[PDB]
Amino acid sequence: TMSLGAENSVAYSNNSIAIPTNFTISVTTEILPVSMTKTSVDCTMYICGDSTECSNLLLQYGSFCTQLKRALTGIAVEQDKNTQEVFAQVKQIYKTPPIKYFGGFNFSQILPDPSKPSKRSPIEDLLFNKVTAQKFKGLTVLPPLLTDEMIAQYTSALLAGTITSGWTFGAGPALQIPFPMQMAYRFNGIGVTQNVLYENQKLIANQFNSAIGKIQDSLSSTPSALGKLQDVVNHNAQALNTLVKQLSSKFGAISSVLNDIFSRLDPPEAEVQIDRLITGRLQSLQTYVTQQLIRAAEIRASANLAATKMSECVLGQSKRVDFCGKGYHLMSFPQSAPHGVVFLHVTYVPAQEKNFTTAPAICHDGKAHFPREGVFVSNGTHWFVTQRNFYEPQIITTDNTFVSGNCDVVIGIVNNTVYDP
Amino acid sequence: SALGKLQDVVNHNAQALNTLVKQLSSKFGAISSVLNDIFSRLDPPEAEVQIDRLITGRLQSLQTYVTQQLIRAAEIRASANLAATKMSECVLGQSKRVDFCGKGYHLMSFPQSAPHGVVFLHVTYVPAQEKNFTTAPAICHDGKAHFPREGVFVSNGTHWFVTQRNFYEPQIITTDNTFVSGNCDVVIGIVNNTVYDP
Amino acid sequence: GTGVLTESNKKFLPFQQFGRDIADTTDAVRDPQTLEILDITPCSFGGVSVITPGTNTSNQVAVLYQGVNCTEVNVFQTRAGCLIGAEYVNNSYECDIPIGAGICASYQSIIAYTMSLGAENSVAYSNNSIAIPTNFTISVTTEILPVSMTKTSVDCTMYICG
Amino acid sequence: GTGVLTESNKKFLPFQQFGRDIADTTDAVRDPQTLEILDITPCSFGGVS
Ligand SMILES: *[C@@H]1O[C@H](CO)[C@@H](O[C@@H]2O[C@H](CO)[C@@H](O)[C@H](O)[C@H]2NC(C)=O)[C@H](O)[C@H]1NC(C)=O
Ligand SMILES: *[C@@H]1O[C@H](CO)[C@@H](O[C@@H]2O[C@H](CO)[C@@H](O)[C@H](O)[C@H]2NC(C)=O)[C@H](O)[C@H]1NC(C)=O
Ligand SMILES: *[C@@H]1O[C@H](CO)[C@@H](O[C@@H]2O[C@H](CO)[C@@H](O)[C@H](O)[C@H]2NC(C)=O)[C@H](O)[C@H]1NC(C)=O
Ligand SMILES: *[C@@H]1O[C@H](CO)[C@@H](O[C@@H]2O[C@H](CO)[C@@H](O)[C@H](O)[C@H]2NC(C)=O)[C@H](O)[C@H]1NC(C)=O
Ligand SMILES: *[C@@H]1O[C@H](CO)[C@@H](O[C@@H]2O[C@H](CO)[C@@H](O)[C@H](O)[C@H]2NC(C)=O)[C@H](O)[C@H]1NC(C)=O
Ligand SMILES: *[C@@H]1O[C@H](CO)[C@@H](O[C@@H]2O[C@H](CO)[C@@H](O)[C@H](O)[C@H]2NC(C)=O)[C@H](O)[C@H]1NC(C)=O
Ligand SMILES: *[C@@H]1O[C@H](CO)[C@@H](O[C@@H]2O[C@H](CO)[C@@H](O)[C@H](O)[C@H]2NC(C)=O)[C@H](O)[C@H]1NC(C)=O
Ligand SMILES: *[C@@H]1O[C@H](CO)[C@@H](O[C@@H]2O[C@H](CO)[C@@H](O)[C@H](O)[C@H]2NC(C)=O)[C@H](O)[C@H]1NC(C)=O
Ligand SMILES: *[C@@H]1O[C@H](CO)[C@@H](O[C@@H]2O[C@H](CO)[C@@H](O)[C@H](O)[C@H]2NC(C)=O)[C@H](O)[C@H]1NC(C)=O
Ligand SMILES: *[C@@H]1O[C@H](CO)[C@@H](O)[C@H](O)[C@H]1NC(C)=O
Ligand SMILES: *[C@@H]1O[C@H](CO)[C@@H](O)[C@H](O)[C@H]1NC(C)=O
Ligand SMILES: *[C@@H]1O[C@H](CO)[C@@H](O)[C@H](O)[C@H]1NC(C)=O
Ligand SMILES: *[C@@H]1O[C@H](CO)[C@@H](O)[C@H](O)[C@H]1NC(C)=O
Repeated sequence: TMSLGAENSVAYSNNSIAIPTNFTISVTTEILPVSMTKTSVDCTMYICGDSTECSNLLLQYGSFCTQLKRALTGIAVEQDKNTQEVFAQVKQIYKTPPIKYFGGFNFSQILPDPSKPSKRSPIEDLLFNKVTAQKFKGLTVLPPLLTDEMIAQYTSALLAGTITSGWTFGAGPALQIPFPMQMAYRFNGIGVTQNVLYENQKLIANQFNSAIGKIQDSLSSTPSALGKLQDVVNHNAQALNTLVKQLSSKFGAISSVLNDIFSRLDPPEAEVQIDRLITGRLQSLQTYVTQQLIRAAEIRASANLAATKMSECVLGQSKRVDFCGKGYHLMSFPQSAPHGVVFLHVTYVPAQEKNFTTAPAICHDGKAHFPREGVFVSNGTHWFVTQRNFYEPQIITTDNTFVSGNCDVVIGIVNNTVYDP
Repeated sequence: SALGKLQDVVNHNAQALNTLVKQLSSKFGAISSVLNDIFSRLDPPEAEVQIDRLITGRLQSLQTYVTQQLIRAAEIRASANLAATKMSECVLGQSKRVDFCGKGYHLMSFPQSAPHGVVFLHVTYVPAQEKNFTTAPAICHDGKAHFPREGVFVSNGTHWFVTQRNFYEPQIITTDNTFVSGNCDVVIGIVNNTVYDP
Repeated sequence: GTGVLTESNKKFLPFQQFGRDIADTTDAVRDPQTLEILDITPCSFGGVSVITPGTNTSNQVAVLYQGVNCTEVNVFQTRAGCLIGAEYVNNSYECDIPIGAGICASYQSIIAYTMSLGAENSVAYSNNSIAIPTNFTISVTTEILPVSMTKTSVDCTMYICG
Repeated sequence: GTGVLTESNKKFLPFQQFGRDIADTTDAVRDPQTLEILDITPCSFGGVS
């Protein structure tokens, strides 16, 4: 019987709180397919081949070939529209500065490598390596409009923009900002003050570098991490293969070769036999097209989700919970992949929590003092006020508290002095 | 070409319906495509199979049309759900999601009706005329490090000011708009300066 | 049959006469006159598409054969196929008519070019410099979204029968 | 065929006899006598709810 999870009862009481005293910078991945392979079929040559009176008989059925070709063309252009929507989000190609010092942060594992002939970042190269015949039946694969070089260039431009200019380049002109200051801004976004970053910058840089290395190793050593893209490839390949094997079926006819039937019988029943064969092949092709349409709709939904993720988690900071990775979102970096995109979500995670005794307000001289932004805590003898997401005890004064009424209405108010500077 | 999507909806429906009506004049391997001529030409024993195959073909065409309509309806329903979310989040309020309600910082949007659709006018705030400055993370003063409360420290070359991030409006650095946290020995990049006490 | 017969490296056993493939089609065969091995490859084929600038501007067109090396068919060889009627240009503009594999075609005669990815830019990043706007611009944009399609109904007897 | 016959302004050429719609069904016809031009319109029909 499968285990639901590890049992964990948390100690809840009406005057106890827990405040983290440390954190951990965590990096996660998220693989999303964007586009599937564009295929085109040759109806006249798949259905019949080299027989011309076969085409003459086919012409009497109607314009099924026209409808099939129109549907396939619509899917093919939809794939390119998906790629444009996801990736072509910046109209200017930014470049990283020649010097690669960003206050200790190490971005070599995601920035393009000039040594590689393809100018791809090491993680992009690993992703390409981790993801992997002749059909004369009339089934052809159209090349994508955007080559992998151009997608890599878009990704590099986005990385340079989000490194040198923060999120400003996603809402107007790019404005340069030193990276530690951008990181402080991003902490200030999630309710942790700037001094927290500035006083332990090197520790955070080391944590970020180690997390990036761990992600690279985890992708290298785990073959099932890129499952979704491989599922896309496998689905298309198996669909084409089933379509190919559908040719070796008699469909109830006495034989399954055009020349054999043309040579063995007279027209009066050869016509009926070929009608049966062509009808069967037409139903097979129609089924293939319908499945292609459904799969294309699903892939389009996934591509729209990926475009939203790129707009929100990359070109800015997202307050939505779990949308851009577990924990408090700091920033994310995109990486390209075959028929997909990979996000590296950098996030803030509290750790090393500590229990405390808390009170809703402080009664002093018949007045009730509430915290402006922090929370009242006490190690057991003295009271302090600290921000919620980090332990930074501060003396309770009249500048970090505000007065609201007397101390006769609040439930749980406690007695203490409030220092006045 | 601004209104391409609605016209595409209209064109898709019209062309699908026209394909359905034109397919009605297809032989489907018959001697004739008019059921009346079939009825005035052959014995019922073979008129039966003639009509059978003709009717089966027409029914298959109608089934294909219905399936295409279902797929298009699902796509349009997805678009309509997106439009409802956009209305609720950009019109009935202000959205902080990037690029959801237009390029730039969103202020407000106004809806407009359209044939088989809706049109949004996203009003947005866009910065311009940027100016470079020299910045520092904190200010050291009497052994104390001062950080901005909501602003950012900038310098035009000789004096230091604190200003809001998205607009240039310099102010004198006082203890009102800055807060102290530790000494000025641990932070990297701190700069000496005075802090006016009101 | 119809195809191109080439010398084959296949080496099937003396009792073995024909050769099939995945799709159950004879792709290898042995000459009755002289016991040698041949491969059957279908003659070169592909789809053809027309690059038109619109009849309201000109009647010139550019023909794009798909997936054929045009030594076997103002001529340009792309990854998608061989393009005839348009000349390659070293410059780069935005994509007007997409061909494929990063090639786009436009009318100015008809020209084919590598699409310009974007206006190149480099921002001056340094570790003690910041840029702050001094002015703003109120911008208004549009967004068109379809909501509902046309409600349709059919009459089974009126359509299937007459 | 079944329908309602109305006077038509369609200008048949002297050799033309019938009239076809998009679906290749007779729409306008010329009566054998009086050599007149007519339209064929199906009788009223619709759904019931
Ligand atoms: C803070 O104190 C509370 C209670 O004083 C701790 O809750 C107990 O933790 C121990 C540790 O294993 C458990 O065995 C007890 O069952 C908990 N109490 C209850 C009522 O469940 C809490 O763990 C302390 N915080 C930290 C971080 O240690
Ligand atoms: C917060 O946690 C970090 C690690 O998560 C602590 O840093 C470690 O400190 C010990 C002792 O100083 C070193 O041996 C380790 O090498 C450090 N880790 C890293 C990754 O550098 C840090 O000390 C914690 N802070 C507090 C206040 O407890
Ligand atoms: C940033 O990270 C890269 C990659 O980890 C570091 O490159 C390493 O450099 C050392 C010595 O220079 C070599 O022994 C390693 O083999 C390099 N790693 C790889 C994967 O080649 C680099 O030193 C780090 N720091 C900077 C400033 O780039
Ligand atoms: C709770 O915190 C206060 C403030 O740090 C502690 O009071 C100080 O404790 C240290 C260490 O014992 C002394 O050196 C200081 O003189 C104390 N300051 C004052 C004003 O008394 C207090 O001890 C802490 N409580 C507990 C139980 O650790
Ligand atoms: C907080 O301070 C107030 C006033 O100093 C305390 O109120 C007194 O409580 C005692 C004990 O019941 C009474 O005898 C006095 O008459 C009260 N005086 C006033 C002005 O209310 C209050 O008890 C203190 N809080 C706690 C928890 O003891
Ligand atoms: C930076 O800004 C300060 C504040 O405006 C400038 O200081 C003033 O400059 C004007 C014109 O030079 C003088 O009239 C004022 O008397 C100055 N005020 C003080 C308190 O000295 C400063 O000149 C600016 N620096 C540069 C390089 O333009
Ligand atoms: C910022 O100010 C502090 C204090 O005024 C300077 O620290 C002094 O530096 C000099 C030369 O480096 C030493 O001789 C003194 O002993 C230092 N005094 C103290 C109290 O630290 C510091 O150098 C200044 N920094 C800058 C960049 O101006
Ligand atoms: C603010 O100053 C910096 C440097 O003082 C400017 O950066 C230079 O801008 C020029 C403009 O053409 C470029 O040619 C240089 O290459 C830039 N320097 C570097 C190192 O790249 C910056 O442009 C100024 N800000 C504004 C708005 O003009
Ligand atoms: C911010 O930009 C606006 C326009 O984008 C500037 O307003 C213009 O000012 C000039 C000079 O006074 C006038 O000739 C124009 O007619 C104004 N434009 C409009 C639309 O009214 C404005 O001056 C800029 N801000 C600053 C501080 O210069
Ligand atoms: C606090 O909790 C204890 C036990 O959980 C309970 O007996 C007491 O009534 C509670 N008091 C308040 C003020 O919540
Ligand atoms: C086939 O017959 C010709 C004469 O007609 C002869 O020259 C040739 O050697 C024969 N081929 C073989 C393989 O025996
Ligand atoms: C800024 O970077 C330069 C090299 O790019 C370095 O010499 C300088 O020390 C850095 N400044 C700070 C404050 O780290
Ligand atoms: C010929 O047709 C016309 C049509 O109105 C009719 O009036 C006339 O009597 C017909 N002639 C004969 C001989 O029936």
